[PDB]
Amino acid sequence: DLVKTLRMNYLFDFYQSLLTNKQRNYLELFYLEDYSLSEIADTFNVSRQAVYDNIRRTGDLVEDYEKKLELYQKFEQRREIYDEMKQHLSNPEQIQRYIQQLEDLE
Amino acid sequence: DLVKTLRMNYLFDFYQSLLTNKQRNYLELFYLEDYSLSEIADTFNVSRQAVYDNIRRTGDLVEDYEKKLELYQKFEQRREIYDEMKQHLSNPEQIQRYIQQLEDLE
Repeated sequence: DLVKTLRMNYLFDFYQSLLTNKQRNYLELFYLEDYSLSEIADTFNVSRQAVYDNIRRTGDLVEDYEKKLELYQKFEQRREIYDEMKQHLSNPEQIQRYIQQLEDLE
Repeated sequence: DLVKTLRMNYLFDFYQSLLTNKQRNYLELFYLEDYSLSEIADTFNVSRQAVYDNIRRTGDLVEDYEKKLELYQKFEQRREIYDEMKQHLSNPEQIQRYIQQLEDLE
């Protein structure tokens, strides 16, 4: 069900501005601050079920944004390309083809 | 206005997937295809006023997405750096600096 993964930290970083303050605060507490559902429920004095549905729904919204905008998938491929380019700084042909790949993934 | 029209044309490809079907179709017709409000209202058999209100909210929404995510601005900055790199393919130190510039953008 809910899993604290690297992916969720990145999706939040990319899409947090698109959320409401309440949606952001639920994900900040759970994923960024590593609170448990019970700790959040006690902080907001709401039921655990309520906390779970709020985090589940908001997480699904962020995944929906990623499917539409693909910012994390594009960032991941660019990061891989930058690392490879940093291994071929002295080869014009390699750099040229990596620039092409950076343009094509857009 | 002209400026809003130009902006909707630059920003549409980056954010159209976030819009509802109605928001997307009305924005396409008004800003990309130059239909009048009455023509759009007749095309979809709806209130000219509802169309005006929808387009007004949508135009503001799209500019707000660019203010928050900067996808068009960043795509164009990356485009310029890629083009600058193409002019220094034999300068290892310079290429390394451009990659640093790109990493600072993300």
